[PDB]
Amino acid sequence: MKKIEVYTQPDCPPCVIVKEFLKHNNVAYEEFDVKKDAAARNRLLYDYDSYSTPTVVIDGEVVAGFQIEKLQQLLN
Repeated sequence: MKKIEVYTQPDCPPCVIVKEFLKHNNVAYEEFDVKKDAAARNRLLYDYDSYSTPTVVIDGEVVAGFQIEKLQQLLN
C-alpha cells in the first residue's frame, strides 16, 4: 500500500470533492481510477472491503465514502 491512496472513478462528484480537498491541503496522495484500473478495483472491493468511491486509505486505515472530518483527523 502507498501511505495515502485515493480510489475514484469517473462521474463521481464526491470523488472530485475529496480529491480537491486533499489537493487544497497539499496532501501527498496517489490516486487510482477503479473503472480503468482493474487491480485497483480489486484492491477496493477485496482488500479494503469498500463498495464505493471515494475511498481513501491512510497508513492502512480505510475511510469509505464521503467523510471529510474523519480525513482531516487522520491526515495531520
